Amino acid sequence: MIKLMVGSFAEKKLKRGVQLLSSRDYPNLNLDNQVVQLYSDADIFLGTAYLSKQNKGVGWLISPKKVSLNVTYFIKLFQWSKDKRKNFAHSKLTTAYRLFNQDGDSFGGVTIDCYGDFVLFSWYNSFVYQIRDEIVAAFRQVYPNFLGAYEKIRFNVSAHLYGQEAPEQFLILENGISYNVFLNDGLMTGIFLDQRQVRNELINGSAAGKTVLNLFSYTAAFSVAAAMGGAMATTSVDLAKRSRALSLAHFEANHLDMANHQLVVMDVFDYFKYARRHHLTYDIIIIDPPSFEVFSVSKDYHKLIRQGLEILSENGLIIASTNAANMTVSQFKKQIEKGFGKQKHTYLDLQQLPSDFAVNVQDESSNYLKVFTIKV
Repeated sequence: MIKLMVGSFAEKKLKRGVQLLSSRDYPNLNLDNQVVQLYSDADIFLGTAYLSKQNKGVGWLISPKKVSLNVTYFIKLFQWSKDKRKNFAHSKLTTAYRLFNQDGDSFGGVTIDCYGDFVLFSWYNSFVYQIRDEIVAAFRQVYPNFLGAYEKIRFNVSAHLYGQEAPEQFLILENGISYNVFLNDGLMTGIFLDQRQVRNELINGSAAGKTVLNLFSYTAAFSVAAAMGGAMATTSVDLAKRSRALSLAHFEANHLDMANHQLVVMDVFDYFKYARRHHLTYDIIIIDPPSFEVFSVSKDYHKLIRQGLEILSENGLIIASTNAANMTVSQFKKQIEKGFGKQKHTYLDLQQLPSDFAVNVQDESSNYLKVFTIKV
């Protein structure tokens, strides 16, 4: 079809294994939504790719060879992604995890999650969306035993896709504890599976006997995890009224008494001021602003750290999390340092995407989750 000659920079990245086609490296592109063949300036074949706008990307490399995107091509892709996850589908301690993660599984633009007996497809660009029938057909052959499927449009945003319908809300298990989720209500599902290992640490006792403040709680999944790990008390703060019922659902599923678990609906900065006013301090403060115009991580994260430190107990901990794909680990660390000023602190750990949210090893920028555990 269209033979796209690429620049020197675009070339080295392609040869290095970078699948994402950055807008910055394809400045004057007049093409879109179609399969193309990439060539160097020396007229050498670099691979098969598809174009479609996706945030800062203009497309994805499909393969370094000449191939066509038919149903068989996707069957092969899903067979490989499935084989790498045998241990997940095996263990019943976690029944919700990611089955396919864009370039981490060699096909950017598509993610697929499993939530118990149902699956959730997510389309990140119009191109994959237009060819989704073959993609789904291929998936159903490789994973024939799911009861039903739903889809999210990430570019109506949610819809039932195939098979049986799922209860509007149901429970899944993660790290052996229950969480309430929903598959056909907006873009989100009630939980962010990529933070599973952070919740595991909390359930394990990282906050045992400690008081916890969870900012931008969403559905308070971190709070329930901490509660199951023996936290003395937890306060979950979210700007959305919806957070109440959705948070209660997790606590109820785990039969937890909530005498020492508070759910607050308030702007996070307004809560910082309220806390200062009422002398409220916490041993552990979790900060995880939505990456969904929502809070600017790249610019204002230092404010969350600064104000959080003002209400943090002596020898306390801060768990600074972000799913901002546009921020590097170093850029994030710089925002945290900015908030700390000259107050002494130690970085205890950095956790990023878990194995199911497969990352392209040749492209570390795909590892969007960054969680820093810091002691003061």
